[PDB]
Amino acid sequence: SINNRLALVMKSGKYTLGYKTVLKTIRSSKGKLVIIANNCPPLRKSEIEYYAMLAKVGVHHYNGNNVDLGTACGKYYRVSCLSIIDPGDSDIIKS
RNA sequence: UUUAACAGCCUGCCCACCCUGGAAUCGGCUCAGCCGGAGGUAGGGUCCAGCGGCUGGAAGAGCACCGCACGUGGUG
Ligand SMILES: [K+]
Ligand SMILES: [Mg+2]
Ligand SMILES: [Mg+2]
Ligand SMILES: [Mg+2]
Repeated sequence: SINNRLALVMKSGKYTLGYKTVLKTIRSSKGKLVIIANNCPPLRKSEIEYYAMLAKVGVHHYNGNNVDLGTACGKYYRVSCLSIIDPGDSDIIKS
């Protein structure tokens, strides 16, 4: 899994959690990798992927729901999707 | 010791909704709940209810009281 690599970003890299900020980072091209939970709304999932394809940003489908993804990020709330701005330590390379 | 339908304007309950923004030292919140990265708090807006407010209707009416005549005037 990517929980170990994702944990490193939470303390050494730059990221935005949530659907509204993820679109913002894709619009400004600050996002380098987008991670989406498996229970994300199907329409929202397609919209994010279309945005990422338009901005030439890689998309990773997380193996877990928004509850699991939020826990992986070390947060006490659900996260449907997130964007990584600064990888920090070998997250965008091996994905 | 009063103020109808109706007409215009204002107000904008409890909710719902929109924009900005991005939250752990978690916070907001009800009598009770409960709500928030599926975007809270906060700031600024939109909409909805009315058996709500103002004016018109409408004081010319009604009521009370005091007169003059035996209808008519005044005050509130
Ligand atoms: K009526
Ligand atoms: Mg608000
Ligand atoms: Mg009046
Ligand atoms: Mg009168």
